[PDB]
Amino acid sequence: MKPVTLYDVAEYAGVSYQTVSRVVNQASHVSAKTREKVEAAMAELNYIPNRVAQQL
Repeated sequence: MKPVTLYDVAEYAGVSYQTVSRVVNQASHVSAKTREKVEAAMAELNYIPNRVAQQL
């Protein structure tokens, strides 16, 4: 599926899931501040930047 259910990142970063999956692929253009919060959360939750459902 992926290293961790991204709702976990979303929730720890305190932000609606809509942001996180968008952030992940950089939503072509997204606001920096959003990224900074997710970015912090990411490392902390043993997660790795661009882990979309592509392995299985």
